[PDB]
Amino acid sequence: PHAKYLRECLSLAEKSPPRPTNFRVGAILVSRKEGDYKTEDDRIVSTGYTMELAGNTHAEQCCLSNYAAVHSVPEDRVWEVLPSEPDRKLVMYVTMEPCGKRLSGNLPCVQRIIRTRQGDRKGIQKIYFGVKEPGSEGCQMLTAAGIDWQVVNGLEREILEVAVAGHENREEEVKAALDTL
Ligand SMILES: [Zn+2]
Repeated sequence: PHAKYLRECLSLAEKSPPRPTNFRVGAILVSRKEGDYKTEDDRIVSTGYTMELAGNTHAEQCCLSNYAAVHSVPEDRVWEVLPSEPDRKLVMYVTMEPCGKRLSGNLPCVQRIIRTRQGDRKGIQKIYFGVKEPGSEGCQMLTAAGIDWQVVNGLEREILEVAVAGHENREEEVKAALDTL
């Protein structure tokens, strides 16, 4: 089921405008029953893709921002309105490892994820992703804050090719990232 979710994330990423500099990524926020869950019981809470929303926005950021907007709060307050049911957990699928730093200085996605766990709200408890960030790691920052994560293998070339489609060095870029496997 995790690979199926990442393929849906890939479809979202394909809506991203290809830019010579951005990484085209898709993200899906899922509410899942604790225990031996049936995917049929999964609920899609929100979705996002790179630059879906005005400005220099990441997939995970748009995912949270879309939900925030529907609930009449800014994204930095999305933790207040996300579901926090006793029998369910929030997990986020994203094609690429969430960023731990952004060159622009904007708040990194790992921090947007971590800050969903505030007050009595459980927040996002696990991230599934398909490729590590190509090129302090986001995954280490998630661990340090108690956010679980898991790499879902098998889709690396496809995720990377979509992500760097707008780049001029895109063939060398994918080959380098696949070499790190
Ligand atoms: Zn990011």
